[PDB]
Amino acid sequence: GPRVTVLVREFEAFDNAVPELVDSFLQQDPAQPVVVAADTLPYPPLALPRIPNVRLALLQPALDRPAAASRPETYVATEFVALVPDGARAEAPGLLERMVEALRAGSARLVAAPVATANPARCLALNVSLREWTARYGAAPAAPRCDALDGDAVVLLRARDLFNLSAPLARPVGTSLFLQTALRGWAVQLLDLTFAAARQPPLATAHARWKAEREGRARRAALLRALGIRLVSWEGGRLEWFGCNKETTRCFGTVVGDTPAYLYEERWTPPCCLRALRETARYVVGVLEAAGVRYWLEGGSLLGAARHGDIIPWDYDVDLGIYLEDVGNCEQLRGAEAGSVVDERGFVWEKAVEGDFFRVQYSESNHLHVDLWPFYPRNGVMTKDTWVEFPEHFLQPLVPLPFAGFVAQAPNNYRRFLELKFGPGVIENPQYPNPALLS
Amino acid sequence: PRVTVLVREFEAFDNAVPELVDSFLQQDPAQPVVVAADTLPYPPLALPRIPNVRLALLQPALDRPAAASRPETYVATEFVALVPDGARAEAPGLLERMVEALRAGSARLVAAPVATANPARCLALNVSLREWTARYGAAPAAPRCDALDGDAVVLLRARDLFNLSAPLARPVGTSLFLQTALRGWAVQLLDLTFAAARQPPLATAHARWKAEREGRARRAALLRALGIRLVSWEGGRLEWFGCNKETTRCFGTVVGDTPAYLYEERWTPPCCLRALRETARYVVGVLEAAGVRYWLEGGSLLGAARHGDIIPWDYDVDLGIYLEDVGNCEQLRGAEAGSVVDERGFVWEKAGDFFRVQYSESNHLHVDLWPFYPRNGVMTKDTVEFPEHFLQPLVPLPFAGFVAQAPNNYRRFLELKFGPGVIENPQYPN
Amino acid sequence: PRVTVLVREFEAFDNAVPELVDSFLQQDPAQPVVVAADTLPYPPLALPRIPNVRLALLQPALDRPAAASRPETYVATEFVALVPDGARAEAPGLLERMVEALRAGSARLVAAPVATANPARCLALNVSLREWTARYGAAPAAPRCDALDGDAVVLLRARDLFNLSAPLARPVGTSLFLQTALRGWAVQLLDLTFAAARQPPLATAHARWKAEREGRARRAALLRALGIRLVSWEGGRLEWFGCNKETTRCFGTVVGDTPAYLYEERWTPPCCLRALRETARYVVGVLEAAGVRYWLEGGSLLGAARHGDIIPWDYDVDLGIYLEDVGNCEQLRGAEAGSVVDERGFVWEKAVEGDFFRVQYSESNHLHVDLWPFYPRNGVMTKDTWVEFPEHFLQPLVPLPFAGFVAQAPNNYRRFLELKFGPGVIENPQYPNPALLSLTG
Amino acid sequence: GPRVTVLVREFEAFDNAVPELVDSFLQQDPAQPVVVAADTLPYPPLALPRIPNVRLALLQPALDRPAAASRPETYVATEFVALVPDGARAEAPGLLERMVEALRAGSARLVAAPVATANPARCLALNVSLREWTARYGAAPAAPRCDALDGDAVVLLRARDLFNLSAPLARPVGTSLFLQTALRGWAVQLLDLTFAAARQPPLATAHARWKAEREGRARRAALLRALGIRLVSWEGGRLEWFGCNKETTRCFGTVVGDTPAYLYEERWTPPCCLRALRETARYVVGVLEAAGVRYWLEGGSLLGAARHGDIIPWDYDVDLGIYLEDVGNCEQLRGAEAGSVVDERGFVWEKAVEGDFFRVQYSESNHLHVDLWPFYPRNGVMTKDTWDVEFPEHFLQPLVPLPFAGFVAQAPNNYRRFLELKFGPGVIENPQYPNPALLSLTG
Ligand SMILES: *[C@@H]1O[C@H](CO)[C@@H](O)[C@H](O)[C@H]1NC(C)=O
Ligand SMILES: *[C@@H]1O[C@H](CO)[C@@H](O)[C@H](O)[C@H]1NC(C)=O
Ligand SMILES: *[C@@H]1O[C@H](CO)[C@@H](O)[C@H](O)[C@H]1NC(C)=O
Ligand SMILES: *[C@@H]1O[C@H](CO)[C@@H](O)[C@H](O)[C@H]1NC(C)=O
Ligand SMILES: *[C@@H]1O[C@H](CO)[C@@H](O)[C@H](O)[C@H]1NC(C)=O
Ligand SMILES: *[C@@H]1O[C@H](CO)[C@@H](O)[C@H](O)[C@H]1NC(C)=O
Ligand SMILES: *[C@@H]1O[C@H](CO)[C@@H](O)[C@H](O)[C@H]1NC(C)=O
Ligand SMILES: *[C@@H]1O[C@H](CO)[C@@H](O)[C@H](O)[C@H]1NC(C)=O
Ligand SMILES: [Mg+2]
Ligand SMILES: [Mg+2]
Ligand SMILES: [Mg+2]
Ligand SMILES: [Mg+2]
Ligand SMILES: [Mg+2]
Ligand SMILES: [Mg+2]
Ligand SMILES: [Mg+2]
Ligand SMILES: [Zn+2]
Ligand SMILES: [Zn+2]
Ligand SMILES: [Zn+2]
Ligand SMILES: [Zn+2]
Repeated sequence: GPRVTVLVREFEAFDNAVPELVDSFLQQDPAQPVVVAADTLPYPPLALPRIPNVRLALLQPALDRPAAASRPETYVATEFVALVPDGARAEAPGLLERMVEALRAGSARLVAAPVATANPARCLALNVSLREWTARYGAAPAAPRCDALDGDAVVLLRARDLFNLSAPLARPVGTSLFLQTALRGWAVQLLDLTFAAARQPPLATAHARWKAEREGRARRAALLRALGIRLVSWEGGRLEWFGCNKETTRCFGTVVGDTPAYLYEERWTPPCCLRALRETARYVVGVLEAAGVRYWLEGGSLLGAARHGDIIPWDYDVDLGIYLEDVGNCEQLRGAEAGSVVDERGFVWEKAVEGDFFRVQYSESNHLHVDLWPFYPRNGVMTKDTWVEFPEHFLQPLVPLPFAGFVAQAPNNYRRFLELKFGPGVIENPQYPNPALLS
Repeated sequence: PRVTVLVREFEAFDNAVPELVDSFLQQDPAQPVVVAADTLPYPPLALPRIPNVRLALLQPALDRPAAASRPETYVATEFVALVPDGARAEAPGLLERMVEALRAGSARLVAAPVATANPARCLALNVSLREWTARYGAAPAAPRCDALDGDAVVLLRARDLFNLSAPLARPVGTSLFLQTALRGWAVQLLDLTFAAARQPPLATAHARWKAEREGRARRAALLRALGIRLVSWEGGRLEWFGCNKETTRCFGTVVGDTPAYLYEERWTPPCCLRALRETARYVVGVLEAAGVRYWLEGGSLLGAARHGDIIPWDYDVDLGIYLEDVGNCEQLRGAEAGSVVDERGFVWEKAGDFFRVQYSESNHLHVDLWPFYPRNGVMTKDTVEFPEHFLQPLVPLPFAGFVAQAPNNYRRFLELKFGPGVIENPQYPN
Repeated sequence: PRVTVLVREFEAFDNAVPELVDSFLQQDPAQPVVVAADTLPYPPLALPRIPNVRLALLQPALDRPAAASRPETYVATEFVALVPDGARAEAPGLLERMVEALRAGSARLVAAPVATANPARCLALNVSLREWTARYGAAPAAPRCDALDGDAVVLLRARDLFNLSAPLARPVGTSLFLQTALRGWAVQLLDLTFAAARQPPLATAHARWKAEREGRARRAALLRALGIRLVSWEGGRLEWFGCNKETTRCFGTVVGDTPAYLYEERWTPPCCLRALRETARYVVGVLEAAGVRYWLEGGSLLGAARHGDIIPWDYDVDLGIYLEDVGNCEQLRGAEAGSVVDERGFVWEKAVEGDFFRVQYSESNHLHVDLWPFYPRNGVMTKDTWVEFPEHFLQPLVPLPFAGFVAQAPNNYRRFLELKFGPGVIENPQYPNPALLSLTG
Repeated sequence: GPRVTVLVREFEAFDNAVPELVDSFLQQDPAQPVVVAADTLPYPPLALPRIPNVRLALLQPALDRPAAASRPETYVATEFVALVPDGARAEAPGLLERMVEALRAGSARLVAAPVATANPARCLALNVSLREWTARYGAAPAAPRCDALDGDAVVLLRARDLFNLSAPLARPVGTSLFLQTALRGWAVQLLDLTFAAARQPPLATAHARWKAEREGRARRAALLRALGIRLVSWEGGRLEWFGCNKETTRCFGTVVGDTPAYLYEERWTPPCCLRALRETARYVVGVLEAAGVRYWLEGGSLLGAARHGDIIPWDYDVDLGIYLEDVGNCEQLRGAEAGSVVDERGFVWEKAVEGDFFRVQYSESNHLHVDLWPFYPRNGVMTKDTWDVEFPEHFLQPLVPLPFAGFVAQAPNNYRRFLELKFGPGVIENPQYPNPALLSLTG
C-alpha cells in the first residue's frame, strides 16, 4: 500500500555513514527507493550500490544536464518521502509503514521519529516574522505536536507537500524545513518511534566533529542570511544575530527617495540595524550631556518617542536638535568642523556635505547614524540658515521622554510640536516616509 | 495516486514510443515512465534524459549488477500501467480513474482499450499445465474476463505484477494473462478509452508484415518456454507449438518406462498424442489394406474402452496381429530384412518379438505390433496368452478418431489382462 | 555450516551428481547442497529428500513466484562453493580450509583443482567491452589469477556471486571469470585438491562428444549474448563470434551517421574491423594490378598516420582515385552499368547519389570501402559533388602502413591531414563520448 | 495573441534603462508580455507599469513563496521567448514577429538580431569540451550561422528549449547561454535585423561602466568555475584561466584510492593542472641537465611522449628515472635527503615518505609533482632496491631526444621496445581513455 522514498541530505563528504544508512534500508527491502542529494559530487566517493532504486541527485547546474536533473522531485516517484539524517540506521522492520499509518490517521502534515543519537529530536514551538526578520523558538505548548524540531529525526511527509516548498532541501534541513512549514501553519507530530543510530557513527574523532560543527554553523548562517532571518530568539532570552555589527557594513545601503530598499520588500528595518541606532543614540546623548550641549529629540525620533518610546520600526536614522552656540562645548564637534573624527568608542563624527548639520556614524564601516541639527534663536524663534522654524518656548524647558531604552530630552508640549511639524493627528496615524512612492 | 507507465510491447525498427512518452509528460512533466527492452533499441528512441524517464534493459551484461535487469527496481510506485505502443494520453487523469476503478472493484487487473484498429476484447481463458494446453473462448461474464485480445492499457499493483515469474515476457498480451488466469485473477475491461498515436507505427504493409512475423516468432518461443504445446479456441481452431513429422518427439528416450513428463507432474504433450493418433490411423489403414487381422491391445484397448482414445499419460500404441498374415503387407516383409521408410515417411522395424512403426525418421513416437498365433484354441507368442474366442469375432470400437477393431466382450478381456474394475479405476500418475 | 555447495555444470544424460552430493553428505549430513538446472533433469537425479539438499529450477514457469528462478533464494550461508560434476569430497574439512584461505588473502575468489584429467590452470584475462574482446594468456603472478581453465571448486561470498548479472550462466568456467575479471577480482588457486568421482561421468568417447557439442553451443550463445566477439590466447589462436562473409554486418543500417555500437558505449566490433581490413587489402590489390592510382583518404589516412590501422571506432574505409584511371579496372567499368558481384564475392557498386564507387565485403555483409575519383583542373584535384586539394600532394605518392599491408598515401600526409582536418588532428583523437552522445543525439 | 515573451536578465540595478526598454515594447503592443528577471528585488525601484502582462520574476528562494515562484518558465505563457539586453529599445514595429518567421523557416534553434549599441553582436565559433574543461572561441567560418555571440543581441528561441536548459538565466547570459547551446550542437543564426539603442543609454559614464564591468567579470569567473570551464581561449591563444595556480591548492586535492576526483566527474585532467605539470617537468629537467644528472622519461610520461609528445591527458603526474650515482650532483636533491627544500623558485623537493624516490612539487600549496626514480646498474641490469620493473642497462646507453610537454627530453633508446616490455605489446597504439562506467562498477 504505502511507498516511501528515503531521501538523504544532511551528511558530510569528508566523513559520513551514508553507505551504512543506505544498506540498512536495503536489508529490509532490496528494492527500497533511495535518493541521496548533494550540491556537488562527493569526493571521496560515496560508493553507493549502483542499482536502479538508489540514485544520487546533484542539485548543481551543469552544461550537459537538463533543468529536471537538479530538481529533486523528479527523483521521487512515491506518494511519501522520508528525510533521514546521516548517523541513522534502519534496524526494526516496517518503521516507515508505521509512520505512514500515523500520518494518514493524524492531522499534522509532517510526522517525525527521533534517532537514538547523542542528540535526539525534541519538540519546539516556532514563530516566523519576515517583516521583522526574526524567528522565535520556544518550548512546545502542545507536545508531541510541534512547529519545529531540535536534533536528529526521520521526518516523513508527502512528496507533493515537501517539493512545493521554495527551498525543500536547503541546508541545514533541520533549520530550513521548519522555518518554511511553520510559516505556513503546518505542524509536525513527534511520534513515539525511534530509529537506531549507526553502528560506526560518522565524526568519531573530536577533530572530525569540530570540523563538521564549523561547516554546519557556516551553512546555517548563510541560510538565515539568504532567507532574511536576522535574529533568532529562544525562550530564556538567548539571542543569536545574523546581520549588522560594529565591524561590518550596514544592512541596506544608500537610501533614495526617502524609502529604503527593505520597505519595497514588504519588510521593516532589520533588528540589528535598529539595535545599532539605539546604541548610537544612547552614546551621542551621553556625550552631549557630559559636554554641556543642549539637545532635544527631533523629527521621526521624537515622533517615535511620543508613540511608543522607541525608533519607528521602519525608520533608519535618528535626529536630534542642538543649540548652535553649544557646539564648541563638545570635543568631537569641534574636531568634526576640521574633518572626520573617530572617537574613543569608534564612532565617527563629521560635518556633513549637504546642509550645515553634523552626522555621527556607528563605526567606520557601519554607516547607521545620528544627525545633529544646530538651531539658534533669532527672536524667540529657532532657526537655521540651510534647509521648519519653531518657537523657542518649545525648548523652555525641555521635558523627559523615554526613547530607545533611556530617558531623552524632548520639547515641552511635544504633541503640539509634532503636529506643527507633521500635521494634525500625526501621532495617531503612522505612515511610511513618503506615501506617493510606497504606502 | 502515483502510477508508473511501463512500455514493453514495441518494435525497435518502427515504433511510436517517443510520442507515447511525450504525451504522458505533457499531462505531468514528472510522470514516472519506464521503457523496458531486452537490448538497447536502435535506431535510438531518444527519450527525454530526465530522472523520471528510464530505459530498463532486461538482459544480462558483463558490466552490470543483478539488480539492473530486475524491473521492480525501476518502479517505486504502488501501481503500474502497462501501455502498448500506438497509444497516447490525451485527456488528463485517466490513470487516476483506472486506479479508482481498481480500488472500487474486485478484479486485481483493470484495463482500458486503446482506440487502435484492434482495441482489446474480453476473453475467457482456461490453462491446464498437466495437458500443456491453454483454451480460449468468449467471456461469459464480460466485462469481467480472464484475458484480453488486442490493445489495452492494463493497470495493477506493482507487488502483484512483479511477483509473477515472467511479468514482462513477450508478447505481454499472451504471457501476462496466462499467469494471472492460472492464479484465478480477473481483469475488468473498463469503459474508458485511450487515444491512438497521432502518427501510428507500422503505417506500411511491409512494416506490419515484418512486425507480425517477429511477433509470431516471439509468441512461439514464449509458449515453448512456458510449457504450452497447444492453444485451442472455442469454435475449434488449434494452434500447435510442439513436435511434428520433421522434429524429435518432445520427451526423447524413456528410462524405466517413466517418461520425463511424469516427473514434471504433467501428462503426455498433446502434440505427441496427436502424432500417435495419426500413426495409429495410418498403420491400421496399411494393415487393413493388406488384409492383416489386427485388434487393439494393452493400454490402447483400455483407453478405447474407457474414453475412445489414448490414455492421456501413455506414450505409445499397441496392436495385436495374426502371425500368419504378416506376409500379406509389404512393409512387414521389408521390416524383416531391415529398417523400411515407406512412401509416407513412416519407419517400420522388427528389432525382440514384435514390429514397431515410428511416426518418422526423426520423430520416434511409435505403434507396436504384436503377432500371435493360434496353437490349440489359445493365442500365444514365444518370448501373456488368452483364448482365441475373444477374436471370433472382432467388434468395432472408436479409438483415436477412427473406428478400430477390438476383441469381442472386451471389458471381460480387459479384466483378464489387468484385473477387475480397471476401466473405471484409472491409475493416475502421482 | 557456512558454505553451500552449488552444482551447475553437469549433463542430464550422463553425470556423477548423485555421487557428488553423497560424498559431501558423508562428511556432514547437514551440508547445504543446491543443484541448479534450467529444467528438471532427466533421468531423475534422485537426490536425498532432506531439507539441506534442494534442486533449483531457474527457468521461469507459469505456476511459480518470481523468487523460484532467483538462485540466491536457495542459499542461506555466507559462502558458496561452485563444484563441477566429476568431483567428490573425500578428505573432511576442505571447504572450511578454503574459507580460511579466502578470509586471510586479498582475492575475492579462491579455488581448488579437482583431480580429473583436466585440472584447473591459472590464467590471465583482460576483458575489453569497447573492443568486444576477451584476451587470455599465461598468468604472470600465478597462483593469483584472473581466470581458470579446467575443473576446480571455486569458493566466494554468496553476496558477491549473486550480485553478478549472470551468476550461473553456462559454461560457468567461462562466464564467471569474464564477470569477475572485468570487476578487477582475483582468484587464488590454492594448494588443495579435491578427489575425482570414483565413477567419472562422460567416460565414453560418444558421451564426451555429445557433452562437448552442447558445451560449445552454450559457450557460443553466451559470448554473443554478452558481447564478446573475439577471444584470443596470447594475442593469437583467434576465436570469432561475430559477423562474416555469409552474414549481415553486426550493426546493420546506420542512422544517420552514428552506428549502433556507439550508443552501446563500445567501439567497432573486431569482426567488422577484420572484414574492413580484408576488403581494403583486396580492393587495393585489385586497383594496383589494374593500374589505378589510389591513395588513402579521410579517416583511413588519419588512422594510417596515427597508428597504421583503421580508427577503432570507425566503420568504413575511404580511398581517392584518379577518375581517368577508372576504365582500367573491370569491376569499376562493370559498376557503372549496375551492381557487380566479382569472383571472390565482393560487391562493386556506383553511387548514383554521391558520385563515388562502393565495394562491399559480400552480398549480405555491407562493410565497405568507398572509392572517390578526383580529376585535376589547373593543378588542383577536384570533383563535381560533395574539399579539393593541390595536385602536388600526389606527385609522388608515398608508402604508408595501413591495416596489415603497405598502402599509398599523399606525400607530406601530415600537412595534407592538417589541411583537411585541422592542426594537431593526428595527436588529438576525437575519442567517442557516451555522455556527449546522450546529450546531443 | 502575442507569441513572444520579452525577457530581461542582463541589467544593473544601480544604473539601467529597463524602464525605457519595457515602455518601448508596450508602445508597439500594450499587451506585449514582458518579464524582468532578477535575483533580488532591484533597488532603486524599477517602477514598471502595473499591468498583468508585465511581471518581475525573482529567482531566489524565499520562506513565503512556493517552488514555482523562482522558476522562470512559470512567468512565460507563449511559445517563444526573446532575451533582450538592457540598452535596447523597440522602435520598428513587428521585429519580434519577423524573428519568429525566420526561426520557423530556418534550421537554427536560435535566431538573433544585433542591438545598435557601441558593441553590436558578432558571430563566433565555439567548441565546448567538458572532458578537457575548455571553451574554445574563434571566428565563425559559416557566418551568419554561429555557435555563439559576442556583444549585444536580442536572442529568440522556443521557451521549451530555453527553460529545459540547466541554467537558462545564469549570468552573464551572453556567456552561459551559448556554452549550453553550443555543447548541444545548436546553432544561432544572426539575422539581418537591428534593434535600436535606448535614447538614454545606461552606464553612460566611465565610472559606471567600470562598476558594471567589475561585477560582470566577477559573475563570469564564478559562472565558469561552477560549470567546470577552467580555460577559455580565443583562436587557440589569449589564454584565460579559471583553475589552480602556484598560489593555490591543485584542483583535485588529495587523491584517494589511486583515482583522482576528475575521473568520477567523467572528465579528464584539468588543463591548469596539466599546464603546471608541464612547467614543473620543464623546470626539473632543466635543473637536472645543468647539474649533470642523467635522467630519462619513465612510465606514463615516456608513453605520452612516444604517443603524442605530451602528458597523457587524463594522467596527473610526471615520472623520470635518474642514475642514483648522480644524485649528489644536484643541490636540491642533496638537500632533499635531509628534509623538504623549497628552492629559489618555489618548487618543493622531498625524499619519499617510503619508496626511495624523490618528489618535486609545483609549490608549497600546489602538490602537482614530478617523481624521480633512481636506478643503478648491477652488471647490465637497472634496479632500485625498493619497489617500477627492472630493465637492462643498454636501453640507457645511449639516450635519445624525444619531444615532451613543449620541450625536448631524454628517453631510453628504442623506447618502443622499452615501453612494450613495461606495459605490454602495442601499448603506444592502444590508448584507453577513462571508462567511467567501469569505474562505477569497480569503484
Ligand atoms: C553489486 O555490484 C555493484 C556494481 O555494479 C555495486 O555498486 C554494489 O555495491 C554491489 N552490491 C553488493 C551487495 O556487493
Ligand atoms: C508565538 O506566537 C503566539 C501567537 O501570539 C504566541 O502565543 C506565542 O507566545 C509565541 N511563541 C513564541 C515562542 O514566540
Ligand atoms: C505541487 O503540488 C501539486 C498539487 O498541489 C502537485 O501536483 C505538484 O506535483 C507539486 N509540485 C512539486 C514540484 O512537487
Ligand atoms: C531536455 O533536454 C534533454 C537533454 O538533456 C533532452 O533529452 C530532452 O528531450 C529535452 N526536453 C525538451 C522538451 O526539449
Ligand atoms: C475452463 O473451465 C470451466 C469449468 O471450470 C469450463 O466451463 C470452461 O469452458 C473452461 N474454459 C474454456 C475456455 O473452455
Ligand atoms: C511481492 O509481494 C510482497 C507482498 O505484497 C512484497 O513485499 C514484495 O515486494 C513483492 N515483490 C516484488 C514487488 O517484486
Ligand atoms: C593484460 O593487460 C595488461 C596491462 O594492463 C598487460 O600487461 C597484459 O599483457 C595483458 N594480458 C593479456 C593476456 O593481454
Ligand atoms: C572546433 O572544432 C572543429 C572540429 O573539430 C575545428 O575544425 C575548429 O577549428 C574548432 N574551432 C575552434 C575555435 O577551436
Ligand atoms: Mg528619524
Ligand atoms: Mg535623516
Ligand atoms: Mg513513425
Ligand atoms: Mg510399449
Ligand atoms: Mg563514409
Ligand atoms: Mg606518468
Ligand atoms: Mg605516480
Ligand atoms: Zn543590520
Ligand atoms: Zn510432442
Ligand atoms: Zn562484425
Ligand atoms: Zn588545476
